[PDB]
Amino acid sequence: SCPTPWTSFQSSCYFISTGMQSWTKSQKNCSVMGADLVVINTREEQDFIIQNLKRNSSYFLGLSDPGGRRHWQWVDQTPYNENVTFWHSGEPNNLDERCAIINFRSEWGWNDIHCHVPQKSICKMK
Amino acid sequence: CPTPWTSFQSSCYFISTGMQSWTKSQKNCSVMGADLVVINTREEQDFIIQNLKRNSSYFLGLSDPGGRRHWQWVDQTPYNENVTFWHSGEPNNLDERCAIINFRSEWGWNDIHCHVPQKSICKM
Repeated sequence: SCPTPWTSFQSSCYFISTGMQSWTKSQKNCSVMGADLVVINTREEQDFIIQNLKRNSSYFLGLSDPGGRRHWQWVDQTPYNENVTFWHSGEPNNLDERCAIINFRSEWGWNDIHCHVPQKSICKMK
Repeated sequence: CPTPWTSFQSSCYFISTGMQSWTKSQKNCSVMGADLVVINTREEQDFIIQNLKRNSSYFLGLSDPGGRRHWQWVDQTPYNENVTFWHSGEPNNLDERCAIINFRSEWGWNDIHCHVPQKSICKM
């Protein structure tokens, strides 16, 4: 028992978002409805979601890499300390963001993508 | 220290004038029973510099080996690698980067592609 267009599974209500938007905008869209981009915790959950998708479509999941700092490691395993470093002006290079989508291939699975391309999306709410 | 090497505190340093990739520079340091240089203090940086030529650029023992990205769920649910459903051969291998030390007209680190030939510094 969820709001009209939503579908229920166990503790959660699920929304399949028909519009195509960036990851951030898709997240904001779930947010106003009291939700988040979908978090998939179990195989049964994934299987439930698959039942609700169209094979001709591709959807942002609430799974991403916010980029920023690279995980610099010393070659022997000496821990890394941002204060004992001598990076030149405007250095190092930052790591680009990355977002995950789910779609149907040649079956159903996830894929990493640039965050700002528009995709459909899935909102989840307990 | 073996005569080609220079000494500082409890360590021996080797400046290697061949230009190779990071992996081979490390291989080269390793077969001498050493490693690409790991810099732990400001004073260890200062000493290494003394042994470098202003016209040269050198790999350090610092890198990002790439591999898998740091995927997070949006609500901060733990990313357990066991309940993922990535397509075969996805997600993309995150790329390797590697640090170098060189002189800008002072001394500092740049991050570059690991397969580019540079000189190197070994510490043992």
